[PDB]
Amino acid sequence: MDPFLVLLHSVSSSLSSSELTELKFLCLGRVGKRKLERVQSGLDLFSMLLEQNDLEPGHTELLRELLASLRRHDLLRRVDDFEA
Amino acid sequence: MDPFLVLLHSVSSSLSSSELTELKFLCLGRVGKRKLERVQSGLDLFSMLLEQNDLEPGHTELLRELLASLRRHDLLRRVDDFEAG
Amino acid sequence: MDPFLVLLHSVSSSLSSSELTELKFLCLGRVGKRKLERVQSGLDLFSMLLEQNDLEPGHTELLRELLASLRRHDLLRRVDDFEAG
Amino acid sequence: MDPFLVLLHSVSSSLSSSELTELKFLCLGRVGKRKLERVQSGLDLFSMLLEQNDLEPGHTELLRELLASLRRHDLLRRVDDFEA
Amino acid sequence: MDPFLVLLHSVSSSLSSSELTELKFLCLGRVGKRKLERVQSGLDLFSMLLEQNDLEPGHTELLRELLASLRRHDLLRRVDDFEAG
Amino acid sequence: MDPFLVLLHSVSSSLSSSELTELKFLCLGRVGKRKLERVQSGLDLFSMLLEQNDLEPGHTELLRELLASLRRHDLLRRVDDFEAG
Amino acid sequence: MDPFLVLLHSVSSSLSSSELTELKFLCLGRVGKRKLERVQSGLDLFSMLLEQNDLEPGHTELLRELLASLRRHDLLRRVDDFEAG
Amino acid sequence: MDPFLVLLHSVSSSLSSSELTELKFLCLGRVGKRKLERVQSGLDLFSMLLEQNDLEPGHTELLRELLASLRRHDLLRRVDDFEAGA
Amino acid sequence: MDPFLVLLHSVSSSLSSSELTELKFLCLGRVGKRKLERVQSGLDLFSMLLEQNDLEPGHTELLRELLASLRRHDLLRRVDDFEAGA
Amino acid sequence: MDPFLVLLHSVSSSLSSSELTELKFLCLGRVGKRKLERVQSGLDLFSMLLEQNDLEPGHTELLRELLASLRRHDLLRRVDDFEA
Amino acid sequence: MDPFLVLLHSVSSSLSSSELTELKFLCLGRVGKRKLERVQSGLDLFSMLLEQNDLEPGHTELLRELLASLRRHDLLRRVDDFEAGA
Amino acid sequence: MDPFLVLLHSVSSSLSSSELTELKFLCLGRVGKRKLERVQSGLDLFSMLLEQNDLEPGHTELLRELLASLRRHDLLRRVDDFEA
Amino acid sequence: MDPFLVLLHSVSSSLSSSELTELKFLCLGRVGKRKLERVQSGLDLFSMLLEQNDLEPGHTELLRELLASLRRHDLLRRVDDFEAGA
Amino acid sequence: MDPFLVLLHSVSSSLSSSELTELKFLCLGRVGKRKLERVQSGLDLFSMLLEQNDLEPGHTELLRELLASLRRHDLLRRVDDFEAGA
Amino acid sequence: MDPFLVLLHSVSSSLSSSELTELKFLCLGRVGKRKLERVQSGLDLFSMLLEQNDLEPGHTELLRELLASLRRHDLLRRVDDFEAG
Amino acid sequence: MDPFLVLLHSVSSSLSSSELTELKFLCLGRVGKRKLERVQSGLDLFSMLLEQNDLEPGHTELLRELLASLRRHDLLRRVDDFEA
Amino acid sequence: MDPFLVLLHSVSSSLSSSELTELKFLCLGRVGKRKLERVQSGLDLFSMLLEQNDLEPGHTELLRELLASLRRHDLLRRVDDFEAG
Amino acid sequence: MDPFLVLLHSVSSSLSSSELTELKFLCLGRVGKRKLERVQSGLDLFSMLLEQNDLEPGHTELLRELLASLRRHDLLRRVDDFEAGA
Amino acid sequence: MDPFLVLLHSVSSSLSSSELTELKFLCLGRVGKRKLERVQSGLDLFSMLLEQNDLEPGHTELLRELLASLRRHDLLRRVDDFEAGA
Amino acid sequence: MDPFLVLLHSVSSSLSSSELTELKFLCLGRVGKRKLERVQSGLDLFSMLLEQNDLEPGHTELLRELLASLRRHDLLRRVDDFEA
Amino acid sequence: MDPFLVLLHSVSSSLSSSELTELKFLCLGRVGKRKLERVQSGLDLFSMLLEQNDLEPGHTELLRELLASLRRHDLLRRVDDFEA
Amino acid sequence: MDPFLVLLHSVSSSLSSSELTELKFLCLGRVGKRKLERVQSGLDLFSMLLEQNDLEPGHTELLRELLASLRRHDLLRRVDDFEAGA
Amino acid sequence: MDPFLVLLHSVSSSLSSSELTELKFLCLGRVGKRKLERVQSGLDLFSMLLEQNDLEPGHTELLRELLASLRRHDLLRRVDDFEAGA
Amino acid sequence: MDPFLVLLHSVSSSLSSSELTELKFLCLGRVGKRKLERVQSGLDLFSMLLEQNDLEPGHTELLRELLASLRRHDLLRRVDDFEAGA
Repeated sequence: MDPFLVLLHSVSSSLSSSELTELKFLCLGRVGKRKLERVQSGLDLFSMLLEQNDLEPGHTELLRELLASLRRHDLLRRVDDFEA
Repeated sequence: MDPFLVLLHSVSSSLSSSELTELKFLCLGRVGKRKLERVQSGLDLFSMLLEQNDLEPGHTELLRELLASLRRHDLLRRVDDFEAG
Repeated sequence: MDPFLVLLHSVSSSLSSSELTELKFLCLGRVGKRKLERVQSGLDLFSMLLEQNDLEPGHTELLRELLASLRRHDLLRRVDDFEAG
Repeated sequence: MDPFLVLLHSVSSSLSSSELTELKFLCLGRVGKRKLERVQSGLDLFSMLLEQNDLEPGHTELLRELLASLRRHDLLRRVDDFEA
Repeated sequence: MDPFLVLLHSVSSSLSSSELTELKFLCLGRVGKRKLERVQSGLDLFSMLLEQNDLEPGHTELLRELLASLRRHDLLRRVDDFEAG
Repeated sequence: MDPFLVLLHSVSSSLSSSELTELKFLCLGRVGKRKLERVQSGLDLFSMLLEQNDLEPGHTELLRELLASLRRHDLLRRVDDFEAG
Repeated sequence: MDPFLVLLHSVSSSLSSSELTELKFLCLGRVGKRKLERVQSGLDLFSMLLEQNDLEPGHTELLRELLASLRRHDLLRRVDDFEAG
Repeated sequence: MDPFLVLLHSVSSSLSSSELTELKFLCLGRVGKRKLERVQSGLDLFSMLLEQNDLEPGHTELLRELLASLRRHDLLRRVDDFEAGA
Repeated sequence: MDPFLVLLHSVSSSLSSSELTELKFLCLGRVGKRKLERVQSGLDLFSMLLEQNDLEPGHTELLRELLASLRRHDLLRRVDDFEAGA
Repeated sequence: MDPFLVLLHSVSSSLSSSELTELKFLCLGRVGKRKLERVQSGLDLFSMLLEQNDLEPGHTELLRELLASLRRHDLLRRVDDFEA
Repeated sequence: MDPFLVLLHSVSSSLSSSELTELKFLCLGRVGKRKLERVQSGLDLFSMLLEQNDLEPGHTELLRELLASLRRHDLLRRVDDFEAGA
Repeated sequence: MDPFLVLLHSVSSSLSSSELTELKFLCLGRVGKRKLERVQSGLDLFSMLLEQNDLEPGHTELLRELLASLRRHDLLRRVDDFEA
Repeated sequence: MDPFLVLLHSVSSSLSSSELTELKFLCLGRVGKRKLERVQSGLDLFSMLLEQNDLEPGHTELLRELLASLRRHDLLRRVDDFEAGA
Repeated sequence: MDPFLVLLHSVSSSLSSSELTELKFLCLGRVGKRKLERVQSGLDLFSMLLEQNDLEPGHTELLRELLASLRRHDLLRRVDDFEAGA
Repeated sequence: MDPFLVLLHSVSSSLSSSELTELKFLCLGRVGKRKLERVQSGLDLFSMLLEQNDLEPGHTELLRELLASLRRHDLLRRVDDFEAG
Repeated sequence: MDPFLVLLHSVSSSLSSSELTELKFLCLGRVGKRKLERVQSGLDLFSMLLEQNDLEPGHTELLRELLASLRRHDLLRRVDDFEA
Repeated sequence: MDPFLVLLHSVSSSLSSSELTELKFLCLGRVGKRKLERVQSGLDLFSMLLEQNDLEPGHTELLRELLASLRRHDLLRRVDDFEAG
Repeated sequence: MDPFLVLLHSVSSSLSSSELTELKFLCLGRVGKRKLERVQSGLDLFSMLLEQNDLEPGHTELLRELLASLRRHDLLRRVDDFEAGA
Repeated sequence: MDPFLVLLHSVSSSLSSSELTELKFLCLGRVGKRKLERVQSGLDLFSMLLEQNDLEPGHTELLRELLASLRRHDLLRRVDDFEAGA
Repeated sequence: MDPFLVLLHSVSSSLSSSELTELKFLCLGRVGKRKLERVQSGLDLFSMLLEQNDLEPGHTELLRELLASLRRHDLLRRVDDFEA
Repeated sequence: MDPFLVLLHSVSSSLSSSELTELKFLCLGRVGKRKLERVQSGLDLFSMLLEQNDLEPGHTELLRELLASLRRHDLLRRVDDFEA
Repeated sequence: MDPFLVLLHSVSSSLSSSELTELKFLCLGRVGKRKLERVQSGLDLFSMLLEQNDLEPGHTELLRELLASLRRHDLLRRVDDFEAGA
Repeated sequence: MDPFLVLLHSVSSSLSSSELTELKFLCLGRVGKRKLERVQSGLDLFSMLLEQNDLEPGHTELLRELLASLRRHDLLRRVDDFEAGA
Repeated sequence: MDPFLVLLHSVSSSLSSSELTELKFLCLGRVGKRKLERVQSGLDLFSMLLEQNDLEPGHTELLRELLASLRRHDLLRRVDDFEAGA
């Protein structure tokens, strides 16, 4: 399997609904309003960002900034362990 | 390619379901019930209005009226930017 | 652009869910149960009443009676303003 | 053009699918089961009833009864306007 | 117009979805499983029962039993009104 | 005209596609595959059965068995009315 | 030219293929199987019936029976108009 | 009139093209190819069978076998009715 | 002008080729094969039957039987009209 | 070159097989069966009608009736132009 | 030149083979078989009728009956013009 | 190239199947059932109307009525451009 | 009348042109080309066979072989009936 | 009528769409993809299984295995009742 | 009107959501997860149990055990009354 | 080798049966029925026309009229090339 | 009658159009294209194979191979029944 | 071989049925109905237009107009390539 | 009579029109064009070949080559049976 | 025997009836109608041309022109082989 | 019937919708987007993976990885029992 | 195997139904209404655009504009890789 | 037997009706219209081309061009094998 | 019979309609539009490719490319087994 897809699945498995709403608000300017209605979990948002080339195996600045804004410093360690 | 179609696509891609329902209610007297049953997004309604000669690159009064009735003042800026150029 | 539809939309935009339930109860003897099951907002009820010729641009008694029963006196002023002009 | 055909087309243009199903149920005793399977809009039903001499430019009682059973009075107003 | 079909249409117009599911459950031994999958309203079930010679203008006992099981005593009054006249 | 042909035409005019498919399956052991490929309505199947002497005015048992297997008790009444008179 | 041939041509010009197949089935006892294979329109069948003395200007009962069996009550009016006037 | 020729004419007047093709195939070992090329109806085949002494007013077994093979049980009744006239 | 020849001409002018072939088949026992080869219309067959005394202006049973076999009931009316007129 | 023959050729050149069959049915009481079996185009039927004095340069009523029965109103204009 | 012979030549020049056969059949009772076997054109039949005193310049009923039987109404106009001119 | 045929081809190229069904219904009194069974596109209907002298370069009222009944106001502009 | 000549006439009266052609081909090694050119019916061939003593009221083997080759089994019955009659 | 076909029709009239899809998946190794594309009810699959000699009046193991895999123990009773009668 | 289906309908009409969830948990080992996902009332579960030959008119042991596990002793009286008669 | 006979042979070598039938119909008033029965190709008709002094090396109007009536414009060019 | 021709007729009477197309494809290297164009049923193909001496009353390997490739075993049973006797 | 016929064959080998029907509609004023009934591919229409001198090796305006009406801009390039070489 | 003629008659009795056309094409370089116009069946072609000394009761190679070209392997067995019988 | 007569026999032995009719038409201006009525094969025509000194063993131009008109280029090779 | 198809059916009949969505996400780089839209149950995904030669009776590593990623350790026991 | 067709197939294999609907709306002015009704995947639209000379191996501006409008920036990388590789 | 005639027969045995129609179209300038009506197979066209000296055993360029235009590359190999064998 | 035809039949028996449409698109530049319009199964496409000499028992590269493009790796195993076992 692709180590990146496993990392994204593990990250999305550890979020609640309120953090999903905060992420949807923070991603307001990049994704259209019609598409944001269909987002019910983190996997859909990650798929859209992957399709728009906002997230790549090697370009993880946007994900790091979003996690820092959510004040979740335990998932950043997982991201860093994957990168290293 | 035809800038009017691009503008209509951009306007349509920024609506939710409730606003589409309000638009369908507001356009009740111009489109028949059987045709209105088949509308699932804004593109279909815009296509019907284009066919009936209600929307033209020079006649945008109906679109402005509908958008002002929906209280969406950010799309009116896009329409004004298109017409200005 | 029909102003009666605009007035109905504006009136429907100011109701909550409990008032909608009260209106559905009050209109129990005019609309069937299966049709009432599909009503989620005021626009659907107004569409049904328009179809049954219970609500007309010249006969607005039923709407006034419903609003008076709901103790909503700020919407009767809008109805009066519409029928004055 | 014949005004009667225009009136029938205008009436048929304002029906949904559920009302068509109700009309097909109500016309169960006059049309056979093989023919009713080919009806997709009101035009086919009106053509069959025209062929069987149930609808005529002078006799419109069956249409009025069906429209009264569907509780559509705005269409009955159209029929009254045509007759006058 | 056949009055029996009018009565059946009027009865079917006053049911909800859960009562339809209960009626489908109660008719498990008379209709096959493949045919019950296509029933979306009461008209289809009534048509099937009419074809299988379970419902007749002179034989209305099964309909009365089903209505009594659903605890709808207002529709039984309509059935009695039809039969008496 | 022949009453038997009128009866067969009346019976064939009341079937649908799925019932025709079921009849074609049930008549697998009497008609060949190449001949069954040409059957589009009930008239063709009845003509073939008439040719093979499986269906006569004095012998209507196979038709009764097929109709009973389709659970159509409103056509057996027609067959009984024809035979009684 | 002969008012009868014009009437027959007018009647035949208003039939589709399914009605032709129904007529061919109903006329199974009067015309042979080899001759019925050559029939593609109503004119051929009418010519055969004219030759066999089944259809005459003074005897039109079989035509009325066939048209009644097809439930085409508008062509019966044409036949009446021809006979009356 | 020969009650046999009338019967043969009546039988031939009730066949289509596919049944004629099937009969021509079944009669492949008795008639030559050049003669079978000229057959367009049942009469043209019955004439050859009469000439070759395969079909007689008292020997009708081949006709019954062919009709049974075609599964036409309503014509065997006509043949039986003719035979009952003796 | 013999009313019989006019009647025979009128009857012969209303037949197609398939009816002629059927008539040729039905007369297989009265006319030879070599003479039947030369028949192209109904006039030749009527001439041969007249020569062999099968058809006379007073005896017309064979013609009616053939016409009934062909199921042409509109020519039997012409024959009846001729018979009743004389 | 006779004007009438050219007109008949022009009229015959604009018909299909179904119209030929309808004309053969409509001309059933005037021509015998044996002769009608030989007709494959309009020229043969026109020749047979010419021989029987049904069609002449001064009497064109039968042709007009046939064309009116076939609902071909564009050839009646040609006939009228020839007559004028 | 004899006008009657010119008229007969004009009439005979406008016939086909089937019409000649029909005329020969209709003239069966007047001319013998052996003499009818030699006829290949209308001129021979007209010559035989002239010899038997059946066609005369003024006794022209048989020709009219034959032409009416053949349904040739355009040659009757030629005959009428000949009679009216003289 | 006759401009009228080009105009008719352009008009027919912009219709769908449901509009074709409505057009067939609206012409019930002018064309017989047997001929209407063989119509699959607008070209056949236009050919029949051309033959019956209902549609000619100087008379285009029936086409305007049909297009107005179908509520297609973008093809009436094409018709007007042709006429001018 | 000679019964043998009557039998030969009856047999020749039931043949067609193609069968005559096949008979001429089969009799190629007994008659010359110039004589075979003159044969138009079966009587001419029978006469030439008679003159050469190939056909005798007691020796009918060649005729039987020809008829068996043509697959005409209904004329062999006629020949057998004639032989048993004597 | 044949009891086996009646039993198969009765069994087929008691299945929904999900069960049909599961049966189509379970019969993947015996029927080709193009043929499985055309199956819309149970009769279409039973016909193919009958043609391939996987289902016979007495070889009912595959049907029982499929019904056991679908966990339908009310139809196995019908199968047992059918088998016990014979 | 099968007395058993009526009994099951009456029993199902007297349950709430928590009891339905408890029954779904207790029936974990006999029904698959994908099918238990679709259960919304007692009728759906009873249909599956009837299909798998676990519940029969002569064998009501599993139903009695499930009812006893919920401490619903009033419904056991209904079951006993049905069994007695 | 008279050029006129060669030209007539070349023209006759390019006609089918239907065109021959049309020519026979158009030449109905100039040649008798008994003579027209014998025509099987264009050479016979051309010989019959030559015998009656209707077709000459100087007077070819009838040939041009017939060819124009058949709508064959590639043979009129051959005639023009011969004449010039 | 020849037991072999009857067997071939019985085999040919139980094939559809698709199987005929597959047989024509499989017999591509034995029969020419112009002759394969004229084949409309199985009888023509069997006649051609009989003429080319590929099918004989004692040599039936090609027929068995073709039937095996079509996956029709009920017809191989018929061939076995013929050969066993 | 003639380049023009090869070009026409190549153009005709790239059309469907609907395009052929559209061409038949667009060519209503140049070819009669009886002739247009016989057209089943583009080769027949090209043959008729060649006979009427509407299509020539030096005059190709009608073909370009038809191809522009059908909106086929890939075949116009083939026509231009043919014309450039000559 | 002569076995070779019987064999040739039997072989020619099993051909059709298309096979005769193919044989005429294949024998193009041996028989002149004026003589091939008169051939209507195989007997005429066989007679011509017999006259030209291409076919003899001991030299049958050309016939075998023709039959092998037509792919008629059932007639080669008849030829082999004739050759082995003598 | 004379080689010229053998060559003429060989040439005549390869012509059908239609080619004979075409040759008779082409030789219309040299032989009378009554003499042409009696020709049934090429030998008669060649003998008639021989009597008139139109065909000689040193002057074969007419034969070459006739054969080239019939488009028989395989017989011209035989003629050339005889001449060489 | 194949012990492998029975095992796959048993595994598929024990999954819910959210697990199916997660499995669809994890197979993003092996199946195209157009084909993943038609997947409504596990049987379709298993059929696609069988056709692409990703699942065989001897190669069960991908299924084990997916099941371990879903944290379903009760189905891995079924897989092990099948293999043993 | 024409790399351009492979690229178009790969691009079409990565779209869904909604994106196809938006593409159909954006290509509203270049394809007629009758033709757009027959489009069920990207291959049909690509075929029409290839015929109308809007897509060529050297001209890919329209495809890039459509992909940019759909906001699919991963397929533009495939297009750029194809262009750079060739 | 002449190898060239056998080769032409083999080539003609593998063509269908549409290819024959295309071949007739491609030879519009070499054969007249009256002669092309009588062509029903490839043998007639080959015979005409042989007569006009367009097709010789040593000159086979036109046949190669026609077969290349039909895009039938499985027959060009047969032609090459014939040429290499000689 | 031929092992190659059996292999092609087996490969064609395991395709659906969408894969057939994709194959038709991928084979756009090798077959004409009018010919591609007549393809309803894989057998027709394989027959056309066999005629054009694109597919041979010794050359199977195009088939492998097409199958790899459809991402069907279970049929490539069958192709490899055929090539290795022979």
